[PDB]
Amino acid sequence: NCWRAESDEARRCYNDPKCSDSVCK
Repeated sequence: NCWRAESDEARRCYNDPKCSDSVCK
């Protein structure tokens, strides 16, 4: 469900519709 809290892409993708997921903080 939640992505990894160690991916720099999780921050960049956070501002994209193709990545509206929720990375586990």
